[PDB]
Amino acid sequence: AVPAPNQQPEVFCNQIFINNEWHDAVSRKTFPTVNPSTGEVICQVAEGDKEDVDKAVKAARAAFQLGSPWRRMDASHRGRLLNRLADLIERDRTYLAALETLDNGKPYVISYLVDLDMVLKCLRYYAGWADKYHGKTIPIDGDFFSYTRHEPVGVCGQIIPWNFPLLMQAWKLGPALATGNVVVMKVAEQTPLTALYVANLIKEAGFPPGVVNIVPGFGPTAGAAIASHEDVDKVAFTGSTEIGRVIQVAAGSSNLKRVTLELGGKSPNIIMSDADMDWAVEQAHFALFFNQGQCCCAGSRTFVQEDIYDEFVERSVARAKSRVVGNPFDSKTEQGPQVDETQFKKILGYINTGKQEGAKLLCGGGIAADRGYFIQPTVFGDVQDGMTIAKEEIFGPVMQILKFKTIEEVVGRANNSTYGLAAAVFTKDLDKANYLSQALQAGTVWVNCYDVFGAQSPFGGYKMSGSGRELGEYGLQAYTEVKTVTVKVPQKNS
Amino acid sequence: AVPAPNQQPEVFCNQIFINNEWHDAVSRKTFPTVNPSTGEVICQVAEGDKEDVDKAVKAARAAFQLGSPWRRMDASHRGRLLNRLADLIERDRTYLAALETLDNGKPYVISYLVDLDMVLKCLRYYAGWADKYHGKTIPIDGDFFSYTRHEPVGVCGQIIPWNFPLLMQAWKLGPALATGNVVVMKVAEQTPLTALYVANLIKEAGFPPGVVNIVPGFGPTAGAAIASHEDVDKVAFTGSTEIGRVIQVAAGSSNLKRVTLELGGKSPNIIMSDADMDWAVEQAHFALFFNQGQCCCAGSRTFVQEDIYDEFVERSVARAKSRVVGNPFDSKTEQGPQVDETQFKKILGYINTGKQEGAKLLCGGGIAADRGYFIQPTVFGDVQDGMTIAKEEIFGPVMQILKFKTIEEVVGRANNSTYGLAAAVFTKDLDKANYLSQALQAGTVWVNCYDVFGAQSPFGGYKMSGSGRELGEYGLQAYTEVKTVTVKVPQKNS
Amino acid sequence: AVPAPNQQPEVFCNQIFINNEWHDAVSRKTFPTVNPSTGEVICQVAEGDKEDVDKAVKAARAAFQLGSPWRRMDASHRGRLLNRLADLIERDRTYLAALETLDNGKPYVISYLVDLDMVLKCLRYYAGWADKYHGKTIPIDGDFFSYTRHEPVGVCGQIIPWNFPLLMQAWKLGPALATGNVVVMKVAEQTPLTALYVANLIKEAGFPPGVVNIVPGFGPTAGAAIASHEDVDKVAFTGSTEIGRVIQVAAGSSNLKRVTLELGGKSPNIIMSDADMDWAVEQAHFALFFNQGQCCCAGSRTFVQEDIYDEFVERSVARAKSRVVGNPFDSKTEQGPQVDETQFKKILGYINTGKQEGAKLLCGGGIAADRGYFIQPTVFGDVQDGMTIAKEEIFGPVMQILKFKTIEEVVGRANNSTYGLAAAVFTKDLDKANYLSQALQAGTVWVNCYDVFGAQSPFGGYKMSGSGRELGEYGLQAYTEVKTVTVKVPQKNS
Amino acid sequence: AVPAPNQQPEVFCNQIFINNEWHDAVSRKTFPTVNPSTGEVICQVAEGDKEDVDKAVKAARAAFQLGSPWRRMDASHRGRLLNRLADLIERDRTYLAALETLDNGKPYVISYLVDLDMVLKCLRYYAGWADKYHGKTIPIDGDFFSYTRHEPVGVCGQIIPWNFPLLMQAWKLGPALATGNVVVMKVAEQTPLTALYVANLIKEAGFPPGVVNIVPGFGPTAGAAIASHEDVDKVAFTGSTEIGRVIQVAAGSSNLKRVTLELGGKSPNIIMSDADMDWAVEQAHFALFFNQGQCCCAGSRTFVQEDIYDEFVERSVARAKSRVVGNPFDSKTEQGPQVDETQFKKILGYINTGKQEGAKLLCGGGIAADRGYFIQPTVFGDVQDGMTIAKEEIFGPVMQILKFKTIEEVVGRANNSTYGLAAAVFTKDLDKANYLSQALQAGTVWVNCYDVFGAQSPFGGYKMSGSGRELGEYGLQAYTEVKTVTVKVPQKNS
Ligand SMILES: NC(=O)c1ccc[n+]([C@@H]2O[C@H](COP(=O)([O-])OP(=O)(O)OC[C@H]3O[C@@H](n4cnc5c(N)ncnc54)[C@H](O)[C@@H]3O)[C@@H](O)[C@H]2O)c1
Ligand SMILES: [Mg+2]
Ligand SMILES: [Mg+2]
Ligand SMILES: [Mg+2]
Ligand SMILES: [Mg+2]
Ligand SMILES: [Mn+2]
Ligand SMILES: [Mn+2]
Ligand SMILES: [Mn+2]
Ligand SMILES: [Mn+2]
Repeated sequence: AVPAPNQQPEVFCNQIFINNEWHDAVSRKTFPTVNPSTGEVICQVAEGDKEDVDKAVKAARAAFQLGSPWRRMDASHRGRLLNRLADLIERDRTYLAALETLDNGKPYVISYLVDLDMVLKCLRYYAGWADKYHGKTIPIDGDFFSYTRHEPVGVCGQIIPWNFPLLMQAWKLGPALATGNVVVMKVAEQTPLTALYVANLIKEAGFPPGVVNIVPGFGPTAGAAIASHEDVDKVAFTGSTEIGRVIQVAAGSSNLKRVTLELGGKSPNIIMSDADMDWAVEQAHFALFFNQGQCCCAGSRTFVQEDIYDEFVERSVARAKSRVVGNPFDSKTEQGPQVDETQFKKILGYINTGKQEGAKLLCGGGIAADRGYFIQPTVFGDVQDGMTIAKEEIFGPVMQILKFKTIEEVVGRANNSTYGLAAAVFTKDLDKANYLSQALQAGTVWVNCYDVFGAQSPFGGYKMSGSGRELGEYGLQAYTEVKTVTVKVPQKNS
Repeated sequence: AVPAPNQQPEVFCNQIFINNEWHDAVSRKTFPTVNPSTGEVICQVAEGDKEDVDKAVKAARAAFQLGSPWRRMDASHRGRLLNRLADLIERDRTYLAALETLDNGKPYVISYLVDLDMVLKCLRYYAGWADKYHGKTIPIDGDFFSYTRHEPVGVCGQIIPWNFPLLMQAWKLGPALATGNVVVMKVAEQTPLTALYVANLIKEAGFPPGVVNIVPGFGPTAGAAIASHEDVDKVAFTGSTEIGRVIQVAAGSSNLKRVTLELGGKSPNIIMSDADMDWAVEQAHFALFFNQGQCCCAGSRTFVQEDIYDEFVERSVARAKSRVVGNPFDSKTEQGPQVDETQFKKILGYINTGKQEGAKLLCGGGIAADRGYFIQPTVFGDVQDGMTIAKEEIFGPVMQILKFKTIEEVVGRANNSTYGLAAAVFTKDLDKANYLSQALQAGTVWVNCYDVFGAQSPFGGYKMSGSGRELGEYGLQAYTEVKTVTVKVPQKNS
Repeated sequence: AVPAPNQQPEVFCNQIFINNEWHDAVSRKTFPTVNPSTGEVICQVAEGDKEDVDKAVKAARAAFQLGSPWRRMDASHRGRLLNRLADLIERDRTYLAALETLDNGKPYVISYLVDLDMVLKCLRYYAGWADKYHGKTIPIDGDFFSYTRHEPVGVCGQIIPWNFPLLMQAWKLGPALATGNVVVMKVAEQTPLTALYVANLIKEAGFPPGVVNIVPGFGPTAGAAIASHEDVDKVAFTGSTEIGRVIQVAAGSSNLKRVTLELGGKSPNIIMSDADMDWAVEQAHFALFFNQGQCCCAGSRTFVQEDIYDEFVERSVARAKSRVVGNPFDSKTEQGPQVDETQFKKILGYINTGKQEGAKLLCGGGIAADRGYFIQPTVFGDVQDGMTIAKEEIFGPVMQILKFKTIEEVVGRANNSTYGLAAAVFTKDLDKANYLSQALQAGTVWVNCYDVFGAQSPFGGYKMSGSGRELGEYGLQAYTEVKTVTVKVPQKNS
Repeated sequence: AVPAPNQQPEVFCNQIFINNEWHDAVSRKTFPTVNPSTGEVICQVAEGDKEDVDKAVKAARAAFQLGSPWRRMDASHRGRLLNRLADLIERDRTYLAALETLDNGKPYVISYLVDLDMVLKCLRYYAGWADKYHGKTIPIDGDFFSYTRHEPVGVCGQIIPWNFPLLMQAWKLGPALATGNVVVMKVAEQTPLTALYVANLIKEAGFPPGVVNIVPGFGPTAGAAIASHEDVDKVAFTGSTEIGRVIQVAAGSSNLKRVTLELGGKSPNIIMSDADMDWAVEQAHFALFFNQGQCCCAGSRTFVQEDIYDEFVERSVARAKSRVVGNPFDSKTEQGPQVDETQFKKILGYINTGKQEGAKLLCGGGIAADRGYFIQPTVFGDVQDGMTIAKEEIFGPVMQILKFKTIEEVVGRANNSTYGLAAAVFTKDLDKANYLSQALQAGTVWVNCYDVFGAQSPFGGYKMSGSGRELGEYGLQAYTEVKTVTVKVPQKNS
């Protein structure tokens, strides 16, 4: 039961957020943000650059000074504040769900039922962690009392993508704020609106000035400024593997700030012959087409056992063909437009490469509307490992279906990738589930399911899909600076 | 009561260690390792470079293959092997203590009682972690069974310094091997002998070929080869902040391998007026002069309250003057020579800089012997924050003594550094100890003691002194790759 | 600045709570609950017995059945429910604060600011734990995948006292509900009203029927019925050491249900000569006189160093004499009446005993008003260890001041008790604080403070003061049953 | 590879172990220990009673005094000693393996390869936990520094059974000693020899006097003295559910000492139709017949799905018939004699009762030899839930085979028991394994395996099979007393 959306939600925030105040970029320059469904401009947004980031870092640093409201605040109260933020977000759930769709292109029903639900669940999860991330008392040798203090890492720079604007923001603010840090966030230029509105709610929730600062702008400008800043203690990046490299290099070249990376992938979805056919087909479809295929953990390599290959392919094609593409605000819509023109063109480029390489085009393969960035649900069959569409992240509605024979074989092929963000196994056999779930070199391996995210279960990648983990208790590790205090005592006893 | 050392221990290992075999460099080239006490060459060592590193990485990769002896081995048995290694090291304790001194210069009494004790204690500590670093079963939403697998990160490249050859090796091998990883270790060209011998013991301990591979050689050559290798999953470096940046840069430019850094520092030792004078004076002396002042956490900025300044300085100068400098094999010797000519010259350069800037030279200040790299225990009084000797890591027997008035003042001054490896507070007052230990931005804050390391308590830096932590349970984080496995279940129940 | 209290709150709940419904005792019997300030009956309450408890256990058991709403409910949602319960309690804070005073006698200012604040904090704290008490994935030998499920203990019987009605209820419900258990609670016959109203809010909060059942009644009847019940999986009791013995015996004689006990004590408050006099005096007074001295961890043994003894005693008597005793609803009141006539008489008996034994009565020692159960703040000086008032829990406004000389002496004397719930050390010296906090055999040692409770810090007794802990992460251990699942896999790897 | 056993090992220890010395009972009385294979007396053993226990408790209490060798010892050193004890046991493996069989009756091959291997693994495992059971630093509200100290519980009474003499000793000594506690152990009168010899090794290993005291004797005498002792802080019992209740009552009646219990069971071994027949048959045989059927977690209720019932029974009967019964020192021997005459007769009694109730006797059913306590491997078919042999712990070579149809059916039938120690599920289906492993109310659920014990995985019972857990990290909870130290600080900061 979803409330009726406002298909033209008003924009109240489009500037730079620093010290709980709205500012225009120092240069006074702005950039337009487009509605991917119409190709039309929504509004103008403050284009932050290095000088703006510098202002934000100074505000954050200030808020992190020993004896400041944020440093002196009870850990339990940070939990109250995070829960309050979640309440304000839920209060404006219908509005944000619409604004998310307006700016991003994803179906409103999904923004409402999936996106914001996961935002609330994440913040509320982390509100619980606020006063429970214990340090330790250590049984060190000699007459000493040793213990550790789990302190905040300090000023954290958080750079996020455009595929899940609100959720990606939540995945960052939740753990950072729960551990007492201060942030300077760089939202994606393609989808800055929703995160900016949340900042208004952060001020309403009562978070002290400078605790959270949002700088909307471009990557090589605002982004690089954060990653290279001499006073940024930590940087958390989510985006392309390519920019992940740029981020780590910048950290090493600057002040050696701690780094975590949530990059891309080419996750294999393995379908064994003893799989529940209906279930595997519907799930494999979701595994790839979810969020216009714009998901890092997209099951873009569907390996199907040869015995059930034909039937699986047949049903998959049928399901893809029936997938309703259209205006994201229409409840009938299963797939909206791609985020922007650049992405739209890149996907079309890959589709063309798929055909050129000899991949069997089974359906779709072209534009789905003469307005907006709509692409037809595309399916390629008989894909080979060496093919470009089987190695590179397409980030669109393009499905690769490969055929395999043995379990040993599929393990090697699934693992022969520089990525390793996710993986999936569909089987009814206990031994096969365990054999594969252990053999697969991926951050997350789903069995008889896909895209199952839990604020309590960590998510991150193996190899070049990233480093470090988000969500769960693990998501706190990167936002903590450990201090050992070893005190001399008159006489130590057990 | 140390056993009689063999002042001229024979060298049995001087090559490259790969697959439990000794190999000459592909180029057949060798480099000499010198005895800092005599300036004479001890022997020739195989000079490993990129091609040799590639041989080691291939060996380690092979040893990490699913189904291999190392991957199939019980975690508990890894602990057995680590305890075995420890036994072999304890059997050859006097030999290794002597060889350590021969190649490093540090007093034999210290190599035996301190260095090798801490090696044994670190290895035995981690042997216990081998089968206790549990993953988790998570209470995720929906009908799913979610749990994490704490897998080894993979091929770990480990680059270490020369100040504590054996100890630094242990600090790395302990956690890496305890978690089931394989390594390619690059020992310091100045002190490669002992670590190579330990490799012999690893083979005798029963570790499978390729699990631990050691490549002796230079930094820009062997070291950079490791940090830039496309098949090294993680890299752990300990050394200068300068090279730390090169390491992180190389990681980002290559395969995005995980990185932890244990860099240098300019640690402040704070002496409050209510401190036990005698203890503070002796501890302060040890805090700086320990290991010829060649310790990362050396208390190179001794802040003393104005009320007890004069007396503390007087007593400090007296203690430095009586510090016996001589042949490291002489039981009377408290301080041996600096590791090499480069360090020798660099320290002398800093001493000259101290004088040039107006720092009051109180004692020492020059060469202590016409043979070997001996430098006199030097003390500078009335040091100011802006002076070079008050800002840069001298890494030699040079003590800086500064005067302060208030506790708020010393906090700001102590924290006014791009370093933050350690710190110390000497006071009898409960409130002062707590206030200071909290306020100080250091990775380890010692209260009424200094240089108290515990295999159970984490060690690492804040700011540019590094990232990550070694020792304790934390030492295991960087050597684990988390895998979330979420399985679909008929119906989840609490 | 507390809201004006309704000095005669209306009672809405006075029956037995089962399956979210109100029932009269099967016997139809009722018992009166008295207002200790007036001695007048407030109202009648349903007198539950064995048969009523049998109904409650059946309801609880039913709600705990696999597949039931409560068992299927997401752990995160349990958190939501607990946070909701907390909001309702806060909504009705002014009413509940008043009712707590009317039924218990403690000052309204304290019920509002202290009691209810701690209720909220406890509940919100535990709401956070709901989805974070992870099980483990274990690195067992051989080809097996071993892990542990942290399941609910099941049906938990919870018996609580009357000194902190609301608080004692929260400390029991928070951890139990957060872990997914169902409870059958037996509230103290002296103060049953507030807990009954909270049951109403539990229904309003949305907790499934039978998850929380509350049976008001007497101990030998209702309490024993729960303790000896063949279908209660676990019992958590808080009360006198006497009854704790009865509870553990009952559990052993019945179904071997798991038991944890929070009994009484005779906690020592040690005042060293270098302690801040003003602070020590005010704190020691609070340590004993808090909640009319009706606190399990009251510092009933104030040890003061001989050099500052006379001064401390003099100030203490002055503080006790100025303590305003009166109508708990009058904002001027610091001390209300004892809970009931039984306690009133028991305290009077202890006061007479103290005089009889030769303890120097310094002030008070008699009845404070001719109506209600008010007793004058009493102070006994020169108390000796063998004295009864120095060994037994008085649970009334009767302070015992003992004199000591050395620190070794006081340690032995403080530990010479069968109790060991809490202890306190007042000193400015770092070494004294560490020496004593380690030496003292007490569940909680406060340094330079008293009665500092934190929903995140455990609380429990050493020796006969109890077993198991409450609050903190520790409070969840007793509400969890661990299940090890060891699965056979094709080939185990790290 | 099994070394040749000494069929008549000499006995060196047969007295009471207190303060590292051997004592005769105060009464000078002794009791005989019989060789179950011959019925002949091996030797006389000191008969400890209350007065002896009192001596042992006084010795243990002394060794636990603050400032004592054991209390001051480094946690890591405790680990050294535990590993030392393990080495000494391995040195005397062959001897202890023989003496274990001589006194217990189990096959020597099993005593060597299984029993002593598990002892060694348990000890070495816990040696590792010595310095890793961290306390916590807690984020409490207000200006305070709160942390917890994980202290030893104190004097621990440990009463164990006779089925696994050495192993049961290890399971108790490992966790207790690793946590710094002192023990008073009451070994089974039936098998006291081996435990007394290990006491010798304890002294040789270097454990301080009074740390481990061993009192051989009877239950109602020595055992009850321990459980009822006013100075025993905690009791850990492993035996019959019946005595478990006596133990808990004793603790409640005395000083409210902490209690954990490892009682018996009537564990279900569920074989679904899709199970690997050969494997299920061989494992089910092992599940019951292991250690002459004298195992607490014995799969005494073998449920088999109707479709594979006949085949399963046929094969099981054939396997039971071929099971070689004989002299435990003969390599061919799979099954030795029962521990003693009492068990021998009790088991025969149950066999009679089984026939009486209409259970289909398929094989065995009587005495296997006219000397010693040998019983034929017995199998009963068509067992019904209501039968005595399907409800009571037989603790002998008597197999119960029940037939079932559905999975929902088998869950309720398996759970319909007051016991809940273990359970097993044999199936190839992933969903069935997870459904059953979650549904079964057992402390341990083995999937496609049985009797898989891991020092790292917890073991304990649900319901009346016990409370608390042994092995793994959990095994340390019962041996730790949590102390919370809450210190006032000038100003708390994150
Ligand atoms: N924090 C410490 O423990 C520590 C250790 C060593 C040196 N220092 C500082 O560094 C100075 C001396 O240099 P050093 O040799 O001791 O340290 P370093 O940073 O030069 O080298 C440490 C390790 O890194 C290797 N290495 C060198 N260049 C490398 C490169 N480009 N890429 C990869 N690896 C490389 C070296 O061979 C060695 O194994 C001292 O004067 C002192 O200021 C601090
Ligand atoms: Mg847009
Ligand atoms: Mg050298
Ligand atoms: Mg009352
Ligand atoms: Mg016997
Ligand atoms: Mn981009
Ligand atoms: Mn260098
Ligand atoms: Mn009572
Ligand atoms: Mn018995």
